[PDB]
Amino acid sequence: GTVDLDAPVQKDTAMSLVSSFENSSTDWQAQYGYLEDIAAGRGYTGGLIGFTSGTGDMLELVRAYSASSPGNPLEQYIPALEAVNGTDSHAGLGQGFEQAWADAAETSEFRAAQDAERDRVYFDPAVAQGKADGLSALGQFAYYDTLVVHGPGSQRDAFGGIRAEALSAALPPSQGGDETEYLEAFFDARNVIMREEPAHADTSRIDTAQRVFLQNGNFDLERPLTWSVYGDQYSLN
Ligand SMILES: N[C@@H]1[C@@H](O)[C@H](O[C@@H]2O[C@H](CO)[C@@H](O[C@@H]3O[C@H](CO)[C@@H](O)[C@H](O)[C@H]3N)[C@H](O)[C@H]2N)[C@@H](CO)O[C@H]1O
Ligand SMILES: N[C@@H]1[C@@H](O)[C@H](O[C@@H]2O[C@H](CO)[C@@H](O)[C@H](O)[C@H]2N)[C@@H](CO)O[C@H]1O
Repeated sequence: GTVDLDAPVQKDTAMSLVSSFENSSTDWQAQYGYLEDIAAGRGYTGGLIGFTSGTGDMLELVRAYSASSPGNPLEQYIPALEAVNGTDSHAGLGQGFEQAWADAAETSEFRAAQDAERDRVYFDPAVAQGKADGLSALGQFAYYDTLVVHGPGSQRDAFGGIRAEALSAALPPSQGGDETEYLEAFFDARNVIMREEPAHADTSRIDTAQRVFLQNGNFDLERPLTWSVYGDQYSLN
């Protein structure tokens, strides 16, 4: 490879790939207002990368939004988000919270808060670890999508654990290993974890997208790209 995932065109391409996986649309800027309980046990899932009320990151996002934009319509729901954190309960939230999310998503400031939380927790750590492992943009993207779905952490079902399992099977480029063999190992490790949860059992984001880019040798993740997820085809010129 020759460019990292954080280059401006590659980053935009990354956001469109993840929106195709999360919302079945390459129009990633239409997804800041997404808010749904997809009934997989995480409560509400919201925004560009599926921040959730069950796992702490929706809370972190709304707190940061409230620091940067006092009095916004989500701030009053901070106590409820604190209370349901760690559970999939909607208690204290409901239609008023769903409407306040919709309202906040029309503003620059909420969109900026989502961008910041995405970059601090998920995207910039994927890029930094990819580069430390000697990976191309496509490798960096493999790490980013893993962080989006599985989150950070060293547990076997989080990004750090998936990466540890890959490293046990294949050396990364930074240690002399071949990138293709490393990413095939990484995708194999990730698919094991995906298949352990019924909501993640469909691995097409890997098998008919990421693996395709690797097969094509598209290490810089350059356009034009074509891929499928959930049996639907997508293209980015
Ligand atoms: N065109 C539909 C096709 O969209 C659909 O597939 C479903 O699409 C959903 C939106 O992308 C997707 O939901 C996301 O799932 C991920 C994986 O858990 C979550 O992280 C997101 O929060 C969800 N929004 C479904 O998983 C996916 N099955 C399909 C119906 O099955 O039919 C086509 O006609
Ligand atoms: N958006 C969630 C994401 O939060 C979650 O991953 C967890 O994130 C926690 C806080 O960021 C972290 O402490 C924990 O170790 C992660 N596994 C994943 C997986 O539950 O789901 C995403 O939808």
